[PDB]
Amino acid sequence: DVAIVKEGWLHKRGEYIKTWRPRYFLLKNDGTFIGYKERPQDEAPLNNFSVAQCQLMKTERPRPNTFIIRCLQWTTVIERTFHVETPEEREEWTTAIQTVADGLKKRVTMNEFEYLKLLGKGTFGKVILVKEKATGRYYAMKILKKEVINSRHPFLTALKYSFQTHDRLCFVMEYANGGELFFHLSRERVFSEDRARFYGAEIVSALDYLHSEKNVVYRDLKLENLMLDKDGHIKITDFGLCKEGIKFCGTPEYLAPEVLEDNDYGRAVDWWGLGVVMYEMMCGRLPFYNQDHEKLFELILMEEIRFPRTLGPEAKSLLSGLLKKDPKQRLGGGSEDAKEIMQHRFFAGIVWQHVYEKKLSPPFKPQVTSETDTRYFDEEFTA
Ligand SMILES: CCC(=O)Nc1ccc2[nH]c(=O)n(C3CCN(Cc4ccc(-c5ncc(C(=O)NC)cc5-c5ccccc5)cc4)CC3)c2c1
Repeated sequence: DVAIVKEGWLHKRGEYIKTWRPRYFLLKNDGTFIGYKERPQDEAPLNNFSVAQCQLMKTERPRPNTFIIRCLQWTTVIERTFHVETPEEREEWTTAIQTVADGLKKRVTMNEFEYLKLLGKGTFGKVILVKEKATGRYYAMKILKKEVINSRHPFLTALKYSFQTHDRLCFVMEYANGGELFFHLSRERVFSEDRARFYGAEIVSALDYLHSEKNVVYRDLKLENLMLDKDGHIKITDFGLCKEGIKFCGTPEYLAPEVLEDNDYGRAVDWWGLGVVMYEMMCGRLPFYNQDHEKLFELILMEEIRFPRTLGPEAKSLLSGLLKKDPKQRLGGGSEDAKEIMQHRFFAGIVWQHVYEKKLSPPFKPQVTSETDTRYFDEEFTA
């Protein structure tokens, strides 16, 4: 039943380097809209690429004959921006896309929270750190412009409340109080292989759930998006917002090659991210770094990952598999997805059900007495 509805060449604005690039796109009747560097030869679809419930806008800026697909995916507004040669072409694409979307169709208030800190500002909203007044618990509140618009896992930040104001949509997410992983790593310089295995196993369990139950690629796996809860278990965060980049969106050192290249991508992107995070945990340094962005892009796309003489053979095997440039050769990039990593000898002896059930005790216990303990927000202790 799944068929191609429309296909052809488009100019897509790049997601991280914001330049125009020719990509061959397939629109299919299951909602997927996916672009390739070349016309493909041709498996559960990924929501990332779905046009279901998206809004189509035609614009003449920055460039004439542009059209934008804007979607709310979980709690983040994403935009994909396209150009074609003629307005007649644009009309053909937008009506095809809109027809596909259509065919898919078939009290807490702000007064309850104390504002603490601005965490982030984006094009369509902001994210603030808040404390619920009645419990003293900490939350990240995503506050999105209404016009432009929770299955629990132990290691994902839970969406706790959602509500709207007259012109905003608010998403209230649990905020781990066990400290940022970048803070713990920099304090300790480097983690043992055992400690990295513990955190890596929890991330794998969370990514397996996202890929296989929710059919979504996280795409943002980086050390900055990892926190510890009060007991020392991992929380992958959902605090992001789309930004217009700085004159390039954000920072490149964590991005998978195929994402950097605005190529087709899939679940393998998250295994690259797992490799970047685990490489830094066990080596104490990012895998690729250079002040020059041109040099950094070429490092990520072309330079062979090097390892310290410190690293064991199991860890080198894991990291070199996770950091393969070609996602088709990358560990976890085959149809078994996460099971390829769960079965790797680096994780030998890990009982994966005990990972999910938190039966393995964290190697490091953050210095807090409860979920309301402010230690990792106290300026004095954060240095
Ligand atoms: C430089 C500044 C900028 O604008 N960057 C940019 C540009 C284009 C983008 N396109 C694009 O998808 N993302 C983002 C990439 C990272 N995802 C990040 C992302 C991806 C998926 C989820 C997510 N999904 C569904 C569920 C669920 O339970 N379903 C029932 C749960 C989660 C979840 C994941 C972890 C923790 C908690 C919740 C959450 C966050 C969000 C989208 C883009 C980012």
